[PDB]
Amino acid sequence: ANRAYPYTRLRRNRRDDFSRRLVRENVLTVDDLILPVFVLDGVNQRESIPSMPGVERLSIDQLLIEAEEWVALGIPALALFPVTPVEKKSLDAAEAYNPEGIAQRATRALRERFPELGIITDVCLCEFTTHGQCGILDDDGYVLNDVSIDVLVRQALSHAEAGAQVVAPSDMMDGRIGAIREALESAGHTNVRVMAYSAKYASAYYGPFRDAVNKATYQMDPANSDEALHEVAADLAEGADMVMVKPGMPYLDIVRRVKDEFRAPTFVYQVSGEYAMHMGAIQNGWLAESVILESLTAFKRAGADGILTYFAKQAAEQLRR
Amino acid sequence: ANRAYPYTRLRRNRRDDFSRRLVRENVLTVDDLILPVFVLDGVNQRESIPSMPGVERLSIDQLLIEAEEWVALGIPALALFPVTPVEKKSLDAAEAYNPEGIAQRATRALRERFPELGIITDVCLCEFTTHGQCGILDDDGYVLNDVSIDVLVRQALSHAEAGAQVVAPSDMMDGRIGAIREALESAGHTNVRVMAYSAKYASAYYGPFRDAVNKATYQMDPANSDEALHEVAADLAEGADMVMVKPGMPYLDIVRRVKDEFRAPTFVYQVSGEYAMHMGAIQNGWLAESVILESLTAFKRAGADGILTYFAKQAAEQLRR
Amino acid sequence: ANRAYPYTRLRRNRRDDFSRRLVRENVLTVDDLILPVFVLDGVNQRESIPSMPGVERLSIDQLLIEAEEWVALGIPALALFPVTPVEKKSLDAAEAYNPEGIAQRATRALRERFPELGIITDVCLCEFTTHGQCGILDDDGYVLNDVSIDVLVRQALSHAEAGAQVVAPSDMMDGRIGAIREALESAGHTNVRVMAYSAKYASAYYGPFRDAVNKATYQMDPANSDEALHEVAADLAEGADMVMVKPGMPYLDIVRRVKDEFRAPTFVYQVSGEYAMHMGAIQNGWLAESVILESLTAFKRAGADGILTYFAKQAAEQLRR
Amino acid sequence: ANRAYPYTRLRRNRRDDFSRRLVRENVLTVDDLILPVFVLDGVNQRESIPSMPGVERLSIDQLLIEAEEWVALGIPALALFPVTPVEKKSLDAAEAYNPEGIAQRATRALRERFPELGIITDVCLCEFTTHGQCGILDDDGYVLNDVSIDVLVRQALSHAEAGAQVVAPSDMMDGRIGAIREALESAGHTNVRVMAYSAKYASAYYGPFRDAVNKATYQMDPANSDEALHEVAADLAEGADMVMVKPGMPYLDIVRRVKDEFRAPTFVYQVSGEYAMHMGAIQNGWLAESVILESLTAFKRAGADGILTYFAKQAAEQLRR
Amino acid sequence: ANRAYPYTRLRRNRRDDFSRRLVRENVLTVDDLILPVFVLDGVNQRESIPSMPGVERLSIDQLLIEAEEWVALGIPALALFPVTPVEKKSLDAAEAYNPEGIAQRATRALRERFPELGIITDVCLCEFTTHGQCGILDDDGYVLNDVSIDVLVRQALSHAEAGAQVVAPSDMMDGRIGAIREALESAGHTNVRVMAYSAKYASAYYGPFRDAVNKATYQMDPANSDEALHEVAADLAEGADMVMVKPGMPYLDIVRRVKDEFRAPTFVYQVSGEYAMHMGAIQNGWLAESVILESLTAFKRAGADGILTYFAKQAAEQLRR
Amino acid sequence: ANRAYPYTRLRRNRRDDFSRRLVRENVLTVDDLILPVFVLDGVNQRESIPSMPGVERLSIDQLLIEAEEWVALGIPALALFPVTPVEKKSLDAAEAYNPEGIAQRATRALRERFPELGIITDVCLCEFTTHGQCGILDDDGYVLNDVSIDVLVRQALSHAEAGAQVVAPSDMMDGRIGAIREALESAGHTNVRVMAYSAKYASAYYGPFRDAVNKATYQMDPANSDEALHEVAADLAEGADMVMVKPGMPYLDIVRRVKDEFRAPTFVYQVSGEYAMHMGAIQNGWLAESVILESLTAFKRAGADGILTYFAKQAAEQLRR
Ligand SMILES: [K+]
Ligand SMILES: [K+]
Ligand SMILES: [K+]
Ligand SMILES: [K+]
Ligand SMILES: [K+]
Ligand SMILES: [K+]
Ligand SMILES: [Mg+2]
Ligand SMILES: [Mg+2]
Ligand SMILES: [Mg+2]
Ligand SMILES: [Mg+2]
Ligand SMILES: [Mg+2]
Ligand SMILES: [Mg+2]
Ligand SMILES: [Zn+2]
Ligand SMILES: [Zn+2]
Ligand SMILES: [Zn+2]
Ligand SMILES: [Zn+2]
Ligand SMILES: [Zn+2]
Ligand SMILES: [Zn+2]
Repeated sequence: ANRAYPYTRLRRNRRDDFSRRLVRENVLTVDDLILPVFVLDGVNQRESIPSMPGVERLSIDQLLIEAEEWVALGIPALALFPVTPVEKKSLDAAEAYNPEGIAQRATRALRERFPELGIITDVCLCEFTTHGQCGILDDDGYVLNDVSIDVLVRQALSHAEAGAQVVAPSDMMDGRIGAIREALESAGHTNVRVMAYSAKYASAYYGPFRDAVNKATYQMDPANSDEALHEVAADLAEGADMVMVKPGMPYLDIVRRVKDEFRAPTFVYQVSGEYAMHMGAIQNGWLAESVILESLTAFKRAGADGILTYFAKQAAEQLRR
Repeated sequence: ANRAYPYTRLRRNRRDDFSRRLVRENVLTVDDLILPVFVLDGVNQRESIPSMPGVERLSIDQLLIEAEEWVALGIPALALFPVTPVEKKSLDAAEAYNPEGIAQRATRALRERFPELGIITDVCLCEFTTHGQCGILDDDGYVLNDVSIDVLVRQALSHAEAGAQVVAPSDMMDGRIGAIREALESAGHTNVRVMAYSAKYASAYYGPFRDAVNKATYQMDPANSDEALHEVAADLAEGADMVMVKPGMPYLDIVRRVKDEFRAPTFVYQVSGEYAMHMGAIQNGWLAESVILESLTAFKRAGADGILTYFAKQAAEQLRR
Repeated sequence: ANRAYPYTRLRRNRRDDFSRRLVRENVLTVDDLILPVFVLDGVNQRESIPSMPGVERLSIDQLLIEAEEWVALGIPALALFPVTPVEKKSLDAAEAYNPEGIAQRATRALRERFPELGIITDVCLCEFTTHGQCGILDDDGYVLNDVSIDVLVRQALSHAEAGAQVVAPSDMMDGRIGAIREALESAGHTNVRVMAYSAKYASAYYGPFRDAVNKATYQMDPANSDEALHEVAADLAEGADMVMVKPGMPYLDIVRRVKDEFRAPTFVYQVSGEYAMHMGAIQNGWLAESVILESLTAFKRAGADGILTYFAKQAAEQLRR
Repeated sequence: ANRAYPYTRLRRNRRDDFSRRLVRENVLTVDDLILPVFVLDGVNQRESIPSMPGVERLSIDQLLIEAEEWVALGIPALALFPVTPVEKKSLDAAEAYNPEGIAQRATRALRERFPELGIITDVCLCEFTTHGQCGILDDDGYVLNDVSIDVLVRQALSHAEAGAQVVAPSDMMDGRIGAIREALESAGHTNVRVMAYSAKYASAYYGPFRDAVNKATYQMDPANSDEALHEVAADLAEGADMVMVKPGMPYLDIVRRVKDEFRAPTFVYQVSGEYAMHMGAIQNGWLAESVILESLTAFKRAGADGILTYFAKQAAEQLRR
Repeated sequence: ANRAYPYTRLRRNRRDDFSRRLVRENVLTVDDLILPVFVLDGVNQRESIPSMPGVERLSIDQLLIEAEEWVALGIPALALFPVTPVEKKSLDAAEAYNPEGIAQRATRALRERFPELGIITDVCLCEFTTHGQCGILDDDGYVLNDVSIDVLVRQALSHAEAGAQVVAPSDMMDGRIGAIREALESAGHTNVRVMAYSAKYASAYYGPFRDAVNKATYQMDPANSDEALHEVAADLAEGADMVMVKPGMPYLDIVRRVKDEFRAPTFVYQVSGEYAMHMGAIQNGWLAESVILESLTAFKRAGADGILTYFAKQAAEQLRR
Repeated sequence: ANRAYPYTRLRRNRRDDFSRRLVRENVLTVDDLILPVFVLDGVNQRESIPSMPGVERLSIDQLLIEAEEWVALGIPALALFPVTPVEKKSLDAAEAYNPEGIAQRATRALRERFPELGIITDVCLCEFTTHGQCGILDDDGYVLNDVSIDVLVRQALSHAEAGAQVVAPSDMMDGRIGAIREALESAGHTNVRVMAYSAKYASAYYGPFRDAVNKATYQMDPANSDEALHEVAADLAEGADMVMVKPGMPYLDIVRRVKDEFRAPTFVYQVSGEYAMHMGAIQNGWLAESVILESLTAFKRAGADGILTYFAKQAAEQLRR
């Protein structure tokens, strides 16, 4: 309000650590972190991912072991991403709802072993189709909206039955949130949260995910911002408990507008390519390790309530010290 | 959007600790706490304050002893309140700017031993006038505005000279922020912060401070909210680095409006009477100790960047667990 | 608008009582007060509450006597809180809807004796369950949402049948307002108001209520503010005539945001622990009695239309003089 | 939110007096009333005003008699309007600043007898010029702006010297607020309030004031609303402590906009013609007496902090019941 | 934007008629006027109304004659108010929907004679009940909401059948707009407009209407402003084509807020008592005739699209000249 | 609110002329029109402008003849554009401030014959420089800002001296409004209005003006909208009484934003090319004459207070019917 130099010098609050601490507008805590993890079939399996240095795909027995540390660090939740054996992929994506699928078995195992740990399952067909699209194809190769929802609903129900506290539809079909919510309510899964991937973009930043585990007709055009508000509005009306933006850093303006417009629990995914970029630069000595906390603090400043990040264990370790 | 039961059940996020953690909107940290402390003239002395159970007036040697632990707990700053010997009070309030006054001695001692600890001095005449009004009286007993500013300016300079990083005018004279800022700038105290008590009310909640250590013509009417915004706007234009509301909990609506309107560093004082009423109830077994963190979290939720609170040590200890 | 010292001196309107009166932004009146009262079974019963000095639990005959003064003072309404005999508590909470329960008998007695006095009954199961939770438990000890609503509906209907003009659901089940409204409308209770406890927090300030008469899965996290707006929006859509924030003082920022966002009749509960805090401090001589009116004026300034307060009789007496 | 019949029936809160009381948004109190009064030159004289039934011009002795009752009723302030003897009018308006003029004598007399009663003097030349324009005329009959300010400044100082707490420039010269403020500050009248007639319209509702006691080049076009906001902004920047709209009821939309835009102390004048049309209709039996309180409540609802009204005594009497 | 004297002198645009005309923000035209008219049974009947000087009650033959002038003046619409013979009043208000009632006969006669003239009929039971309440009473003397709607629906249909282009429900029952709209749509009266009396206050300004032709449980409390927005929102959702505030001048702040919030066609009624007030003062010589156009211009400035005014013929005459 | 078909049918208000009239949001009146006119040096001369069919350059005697009818039609003001004889142009533009230049002679002649008619002179050098740029060129052919202001100031004073009520700087030099205002104030031309061409674009729509009578370094880029708000803010702060956008129809969005942002008197120029394209199409039989009123109504709807238009006579004639 009519602030002018030299009466106002914004450097004064910057002069000392104590005053920078008092005026600091945002903080990252371990309550903000969600750890995504790639889950293998089998026993005693651990696979390094070349394009995501430091991240490993884990069979369920190994996941249970590593989760001991994650829980001890106070990380609130995991987001599970199964790595489907290629032979179990099909046109109808039926493995998506197999009670003995990787995601379902992993969920039951973690829910028994660590009852307070949040498990967020991935509701999508892309790791179950032979073609790798997020839904079922018609005879022109188009991803059918409503037919795909029918399969996503079965999948979500199977995750709820396995004990997941949160299902996270990452498919970008229109209307899927309401369809899934209706099915959960009808089946008695009253308190299963739905974390909608509301504004999920058709992005180049997904590169490394493929190595861990057309799209422009469902995923959003990177150019568009207003459209993300309409996407989130629909998902909230349809019953989502949380809404998500993906990717993350390249979309912090979207996080900001979404938080400002709806004042709802807003989440963001720091995707594989964001992780890879940062880690490559750190390893090369081009960026200091402090960039990890800075990247995560950005999400908080931009309005996120929680962050899906492959840095979650390291960040949690740094935060505790 | 159009969120409606049962598609929207706001209890889902409440169902488990992990989700409550993920969606929690505010957190209290040690970086938010400012510890006020009453300082005595002598050596190896403490006094218990009857109307503030658990709070002690401390001689400077005892202040340095207790500050070692405050610093270890990570408390960023102290607010010093001298307890002036009655023999040093006067109509002209000259003790306010004595280079060997309690505040100035305490400041030099703390700046030397704990160089990173913030020291916020109190710029006001009420502890230095025989009558205890915050400024100089005319012959009808009205508190003169501009004559009082002249004394306040000298006092503020004396604090800067003693090494205080922040001076906090608590007097509610009109225009004093700008006068003090000009004086600091002209004397080369470029980086001395001014924490304005901007919206300071004429309140019954100050009961116990008089024990620890006319008003309606300068302090604000408890009925008034819009007026607080005009007070803060003036102080920001006059060069304040931070602005404060006092009292605190009884005025959380004012905190909220002030933060929302100006988005400037906004502080709040949980005053003596607020401390006493909480502590009295805790000691009677009427409220759990958890009320302390609840009361301080309220300030964060209401938009405060920092909190002057007699519970700062107790809070810092609890937060360290 | 470009107001600057010394052209603008905000002390001028403060200089005299007459001008402070002319610019005073808010006023407390007896039209703003609701008196909560604890009601005992039996005849000629009066019980002091150690943790709420000055408040008595009253059998219905004694309540009728005391209500003579309350009505003569112009207090518009009472909020009734029965003290259920321990032997009448059960798993199914059936006493909640007993036409011969304390609340129902008290309502009929007051409606006959004082036809213009508002009676606000408490719709909740916590004073009727053996376990003291606000709803019915499942086999995991979780408070079931929709099953509890069924009982709350019967309770609300029983209160309407007893002649209550207002029912006030304090249970924090999702969707209960709409369920209760639907039931009242279907039964012909067209003009029975519903005063929703919309943003009711899981708070330490409830201590003394227990002596007068888990929760984090239904009552709100003190940290959360945006969430309160979503709570109130739902209750207004579901048909509430009034909406309430509880507790009070520690949540004045919430009152302010709720009034600003919805422009609906907004109420606030100055809870047992707030009363106890203030009264303890007054009795100890730490705060002047004037703090009572200041506390209540705060609620008006923050945007409340009415206040549930155990100070209502004393405040009404002070206001009349 | 999405409030819809029959879930929402806005008549429920209307059903009973107690609920209408609880939700009532505004109230009129005595603290809102300013009583205008026409003051004569002589001794033991009153005159009935034909076009304002029930209002009397009062000599100063009679003014002191009536003020005893105004003070007893708790009316905070009077607005004095002298009735200048024709022989004292002139082209230079010099009687405006005569230390023994009616206004100045009346002010001294009231300040001495009733020290707590606010006195608001009228700063304008229209009762002092032979032609009755509010400023000094040039040779073409245009009302000169800055030449008129010089006289207005002298008049305002004379009022301050006589002890008025508030001076109220009613002239609608550009820039006069700042000129008067500067003069007051430079003369040491630090605390004299300036109540600007900010949005004063060229209105037919002034009919009866001329009986009681060119204009379109200074007073505002009744058609214009946005222009009123610019007028008020200038007066606030120039140092006004209060701002006023005149006339009143015919301009309630302007009151509302002005309060909403500036959130400053906002006053309204229910002018002679508004009084006369109400009083005439009441006397003819065409409107009930209750219309008086209704008209004044309108001002409060529209956002006025205070009301200059010829009904102030009658209102205060009714409010005291 | 930083406008300051003397760079900005707001008197410059006021200096000459031409510039005042160029900047004039609002204009009144005959397209804004609706003429209310009281209609008698019988032939060759004309009755002066003592409390509304210049207004006559007219039998239908006389109405047709006078309407010649009104149409020639360009007045767009009449609002018809029948004066029901006392013997035709009843408990069931059945005369309200008599195809041979005054309003119905008058409507058919005017629709035939002047096909382009708008006819707005009055949907309410108060001129048809023996008791004069706007709806049907229950055995406690309360105006039943939904039972009254059933009769209002029959009335509205009868007006549509008679050829009215607009029906204007003035009853203040909850939900009546949607009920009437549903009935009109079901019956094929697709283009019959509904002009809701949305915010109709329980006012003293209605005095003279009674002579031309309890309420607090349906009509609004004069104190309330926010409530008017909720009233209008419901009426727009329920299908109103126009919304109305009544009374007029004493509620211009309400007109302003309603226009600003909803941007819908907004109408205002300058009621009998407003007409009487002004006319009495004009006749007495207390106000100039120019007050008529000023009063009407106020409504435009406040945001009204049209005005129901007993001044419509005189205003139209003045506008044309 | 939630307006939905078929409860809401927006065609109902469209059904009849009377209702379209009642809800019509904007109207054009004669008071909105400013007539631009090209003025020749000689006597008893007119010239037809090839690129503006129907518009004539007029010698001053012929201007006085045509103005009699313009005044009779009620047109409030003319904007004069001299057509400078080539022999009077120069690098220093000195003819701009000649007391016997065309503009000055025309102004004196019109002020004398038609004292109530507004005269708006054109403050710019483009009709006075040999090269036709709006300011003075440096040796590289850049239009110098502040050197050009000095000439513009002299020109503006010459217009004031000739009696113009309004001067309208059309030059788009930075800072010229304030410079001209200061000069007018210092010379005693207190009431001379300054109509700033604030947002004047570098447009192809000026084609025909050059026939009638580099630019991208001063006139605005057609692509830019936010920049127009900054231009207007500066001009208002510098003391403009009115602000203008030019061209007009191609910039109606700018009109709307400017009115909405500043709520100041906002004017628009329908330039030569807009006139020519409309008139050409009307003459070819491609558009009806009704397009003229439609184009001018657009300006009103977009928020203009007044319109400079070559159709002003034709419009005024049509509006008089
Ligand atoms: K902090
Ligand atoms: K979190
Ligand atoms: K007041
Ligand atoms: K109230
Ligand atoms: K105009
Ligand atoms: K109209
Ligand atoms: Mg979507
Ligand atoms: Mg201040
Ligand atoms: Mg709820
Ligand atoms: Mg002004
Ligand atoms: Mg309604
Ligand atoms: Mg410019
Ligand atoms: Zn997918
Ligand atoms: Zn002090
Ligand atoms: Zn409960
Ligand atoms: Zn005057
Ligand atoms: Zn009626
Ligand atoms: Zn030019």
